Amino acid sequence: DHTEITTDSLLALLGSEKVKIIDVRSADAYNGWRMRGEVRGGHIKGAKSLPAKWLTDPEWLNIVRFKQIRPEDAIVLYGYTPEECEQTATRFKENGYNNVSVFHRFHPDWTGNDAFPMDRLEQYNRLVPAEWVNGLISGEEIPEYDNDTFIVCHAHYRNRDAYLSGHIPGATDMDTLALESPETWNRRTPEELKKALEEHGITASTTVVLYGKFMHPDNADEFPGSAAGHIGAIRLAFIMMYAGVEDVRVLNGGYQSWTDAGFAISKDDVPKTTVPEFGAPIPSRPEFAVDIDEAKEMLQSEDSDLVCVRSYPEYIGEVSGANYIKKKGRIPGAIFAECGSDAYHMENYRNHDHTTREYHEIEDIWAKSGIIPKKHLAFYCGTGWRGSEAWFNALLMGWPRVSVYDGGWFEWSNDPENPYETGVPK
Ligand SMILES: C[N+](C)(C)[C@@H](Cc1c[nH]c(=S)[nH]1)C(=O)O
Ligand SMILES: [Cl-]
Ligand SMILES: [Cl-]
Ligand SMILES: [Cl-]
Ligand SMILES: [Mg+2]
Ligand SMILES: [Mg+2]
Repeated sequence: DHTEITTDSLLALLGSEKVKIIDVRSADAYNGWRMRGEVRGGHIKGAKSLPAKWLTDPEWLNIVRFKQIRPEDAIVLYGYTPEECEQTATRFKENGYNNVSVFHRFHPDWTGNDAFPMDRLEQYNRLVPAEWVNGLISGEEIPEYDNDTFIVCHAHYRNRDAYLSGHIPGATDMDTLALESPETWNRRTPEELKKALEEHGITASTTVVLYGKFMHPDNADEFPGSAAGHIGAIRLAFIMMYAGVEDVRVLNGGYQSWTDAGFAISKDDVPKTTVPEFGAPIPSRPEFAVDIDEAKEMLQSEDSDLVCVRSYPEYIGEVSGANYIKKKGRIPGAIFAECGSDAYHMENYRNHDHTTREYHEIEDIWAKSGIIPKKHLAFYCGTGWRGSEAWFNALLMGWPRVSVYDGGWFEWSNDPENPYETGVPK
């Protein structure tokens, strides 16, 4: 049996540093999705996200410690129901956490009274849960959807087997080579983008739902990006939003979220349904893309910064990151925001199930380095993949001036006239 905490007691503890309020619902509900039809979505202000889904992860206890949840803390759990928290509460006590309570009245008591403060990811509806995609493809009535034309796009890099081995029913595949050039690894020209989108069946008023499949990329392989399909999906989300597709969504966690939800997959090679006209000028959102001239200006500007989203070995010039990148080093003056272990993983921006990391954690880490929304930020990496996923996260927070410096280290280091640093920074 677990101690219950009351709505009155919890309100009195919202500012306490020894209390940890923990939301055990899905990360999508935490971000704002009204998964039970609640009028106010999101989480209790100050709450951390610890989906009960993660209880089967053998590294669950390390996830808790990585989140700085300590046995000395007073732990308060809540879900859609107090029964959601039963297994989480037991797990905490089994591991030395002795001050554990459950808040039974989150929904509808906390959600249904405007005096109880809540928080949410400001643009959460661009990061969709698997159930929303399911309702969309099934024709059901879904929230955050007022359109009549949609397309589910399975993204991959020169690896149609990632799609053919299993995809969301009805979805078509988009190779990333369709929207970015193998010469520069930058977005293609507007004329090419228009034709590529028309040929995949996408207009500017189509709701595009992008996802990819994670297939454990290996640095030994000639094309590790063929296994990092959901980064590629978010890369294509960047390019489509830059081009002018008004409603682009990303399935949170990619393909794993679809199968984790127990939904049926397909292996059909769905043929494309061309559309004659994209229906808008390209690019409609040029401010999302930054090129090297503007990137050099942003380095000299106080109002702006470049944000290096690469690994630490790349940052110190120990490796180039990719086998087509010649020079090792970093762009001087950029702010480091370590992506993860290498050029094809995003561990610092992702949970183990590949859903986006708790956005408050991304926010506080970014703020510790002066990465803040009042600036104009251009995220970049090797060629713009990882920078797109970083950019997308900031966009989801409603940050007003965030861009991707497309050329990245590849374009920067290809010009020997450009300066660069190496080694551990002094
Ligand atoms: C598809 N791509 C443009 C050829 C890149 C994408 C990428 C991911 N990480 C880095 S660096 N580049 C790759 O797969 O290396
Ligand atoms: Cl729903
Ligand atoms: Cl390969
Ligand atoms: Cl991925
Ligand atoms: Mg607290
Ligand atoms: Mg690029």
